Order: sequence, then C-alpha cells, then structure tokens
Amino acid sequence: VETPPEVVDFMVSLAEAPRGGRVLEPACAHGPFLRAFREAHGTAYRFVGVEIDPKALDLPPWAEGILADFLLWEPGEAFDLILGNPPYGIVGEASKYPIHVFKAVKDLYKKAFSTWKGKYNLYGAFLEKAVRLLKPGGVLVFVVPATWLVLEDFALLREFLAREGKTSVYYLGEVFPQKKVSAVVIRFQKSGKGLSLWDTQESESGFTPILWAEYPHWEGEIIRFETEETRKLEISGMPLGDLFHIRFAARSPEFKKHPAVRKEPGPGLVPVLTGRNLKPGWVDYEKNHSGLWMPKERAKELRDFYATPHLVVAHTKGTRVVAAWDERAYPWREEFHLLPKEGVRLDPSSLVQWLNSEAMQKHVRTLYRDFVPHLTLRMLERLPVRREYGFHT
DNA sequence: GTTCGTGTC
DNA sequence: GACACCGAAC
Ligand SMILES: NCCSC[C@H]1O[C@@H](n2cnc3c(N)ncnc32)[C@H](O)[C@@H]1O
Repeated sequence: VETPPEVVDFMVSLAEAPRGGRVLEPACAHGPFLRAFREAHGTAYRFVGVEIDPKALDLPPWAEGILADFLLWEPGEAFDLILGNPPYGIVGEASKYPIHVFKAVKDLYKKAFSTWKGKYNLYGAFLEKAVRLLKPGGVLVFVVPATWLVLEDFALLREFLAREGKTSVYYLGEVFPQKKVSAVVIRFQKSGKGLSLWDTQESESGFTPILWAEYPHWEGEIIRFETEETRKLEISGMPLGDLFHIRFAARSPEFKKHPAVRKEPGPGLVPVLTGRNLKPGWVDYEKNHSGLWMPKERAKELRDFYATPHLVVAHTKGTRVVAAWDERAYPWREEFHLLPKEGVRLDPSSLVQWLNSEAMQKHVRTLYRDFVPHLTLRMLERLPVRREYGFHT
C-alpha cells in the first residue's frame, strides 16, 4: 500500500496533463500521487482520488474524494491523466487467494472487463478500467508487477493495450523493500501505437530510463528483453516446441482422488514426485515431498505419458531451465513433461546437457529477468535447439 | 488440461 | 535471496 518516494518521483516525471486537466489517482488512500503531481506541476488542475475504504481516504481540500469501488465506478467525465499504484492479487477463496469479494462482485468484474482471463488479477482490472476512463490522448502512469509482460492470463490485456494506444514499459525490478515483487512502470497514452521497452538505473532524481528496444508494430506479444545474442541464438536454432508436445503433470487433487494413491510408503509403492525431486540432469527418486505414494505402473491412468521415460523440465525454480530424463517413468505431481512429436528422433542425453547449459541459463535470464518465479510454457516452447531435418529455420 | 502467486529458512 | 508451492480457478 506504499510506493517509495523515488518511484513516485519517476512516475510524476513521466506524467503530463493540459492545464485545467482532470487528474485521477485510483485506490488513492492519502493521495501521494495527487500530492506529488501538484507539487511538481502546480495547482491548475482538477484532482480526483477514488478510495474504497472511508477510513483510508484522506485528501486535502484541493482534491475531490470519492468513496467507491474504482472498478465499478462510473464518472460523468473522462480523464486527462490517471496515475498511481493499484492493488494486486487474485480474487478467490481465502484458503488460497488474498482478495475476498462476494461472488456477485466478481461476476460484475468479469462483466465489466474484456481483458479478464483465467484467475486474472486486480491490477489487470485496474489497468483496463483506467484505460477506459482516459480521454483520447490521455495518459496513464501505473506501477504494477512485471507478470503481465509474459503471462497467458494477461494476453487479452496486452492485446487491448496494443490496440487502444501507445505503451512504454520501464523495468524497475524489486524496488519495494519488504515486498517480493519485480515491478514495472507502464506509461500508456490513448493515441498512436507501438511499444517502447526501457530499462532503468537508480539516480539522484530516482530512476533514469534507458531505451532498450522499440516495437512499433506491437500487437500484444509477450514483452522480453532481447539482445543481439538472444536473437542470434533463436535464429541459429529452432523452437523446442516444434519438436515436442508439452504437457503439465496431473495436479495434486487428481492423485488424491485416485484409488491406488496412499499417504504412506508401502510394498510396491513409489513416491509421487514434485519439483523438489527434479535436479539438473538427474532425478531424486528417494525423498518424498508430496506426501503421496502409488504403484508406479498405475500412474499412466492419470496421464498416458507417465508410462514411458521422457524429458521433464522444471516450472518453479525461477528463471532457469532445469531438465532431466526420467528413465524410471515415475508418477509426477509437478513440472513440464515433453513428448516428441511424430517422426522426431533425438538423443535424450545431448538435449538434457544443452537445456541445463550455462548458455541456456543466460539466455532465459536475459529475456525474462525476474518477471515471474517460473519457467513458463511460453518461455519453454521458444527455447532454441538444433534445427532438425523436416522443420528448419 | 493447466495456471498463478507467499512461505520458508 | 534461493527455491519452492499446490490447489482453486477457469
Ligand atoms: N495505492 C496504494 C496501494 S493499493 C492499496 C489501497 O487501495 C485501496 N483499494 C483496494 N481496492 C480498491 C478498489 N477496488 N477501489 C478503490 N480503492 C481500492 C485500499 O483501500 C488501499 O487504500
């Protein structure tokens, strides 16, 4: 619920409004962005803050305060400038997710937002809402998690931004103390088109932006930090996804409902493996991390691919490629499981060595930095491997 | 069928 | 700060 002063200062340096313009801080609490903007650019604007919690709303006389759910709020008139730090979190059951609303409210959210996809996130909804509240040519400056650059849940959001105007993304990374989030600033303007990607560096003003790459024809594709070397490697090889079907492991409740699964070791039973069992180039078949055991030979009932040795790639070891050949064909409750496409003939050991290579680790760290704590399917399917006869590049 | 985000030390 | 969710969500 806080933004560091130098993140505020950076964002205000990116903000613009015509004089007499309408300036809005959604989820405002005491209105730090309104205050910072007014300090920097003076008093000749109309300042509005929207806050859902009356005990949090605390603005000076010069700002209009509104007590409402920003996501359901409909002003009479659109805005010249919208800035701030929206709330984040998945709306769902408290046992698993942090954002708790009545089902009727979540239904209203899904109705209001065309970018709502999968579990989605409050911050996605705040972005779509803000764009919708902009006058043509209006500017939005938000600080949000980096996850929307790459994740499937945000594909509709990226496509929406791409067609609604022009987007600049500035990577900050993990700049909130005591908060484990890699953050970006988004500067969007409701006009023109394209994407500009910027790095940043800490400075006495706060952050200095460094232009990284421009994508004038951006249509909502995943956003990555490309370099000469990442580009060269990709074109030198072919995508891993063109050689393999990529599946995910059966999930924990699938195992818990299977008649042969037990919560205890026993004769003829094998541990159900998790990501903690997967190592670079080998599998630990000994230690049980799942709390579940089953007859090895019945695993194929959950997914057919459990029946034979195959390549397993890690999902939750950060931005890394950690791969092994599961020669025993054990049951897995986690990770990616890669099955060769028709007529593909490879050497498991060669491919494993390549995927685990220092070169491959550097490749993914460059493109995807710390946006998310996973190697995702979208990243995995693009990993460059040797070109194979029958599908070159 | 598979996605996504603090918890631990 | 490295290494992990795991199951409610669609
Ligand atoms: N802008 C700082 C971080 S977001 C935290 C703040 O947003 C508020 N908030 C959470 N959800 C909101 C919503 N849907 N509409 C308006 N304010 C909201 C909280 O009350 C809190 O003050």
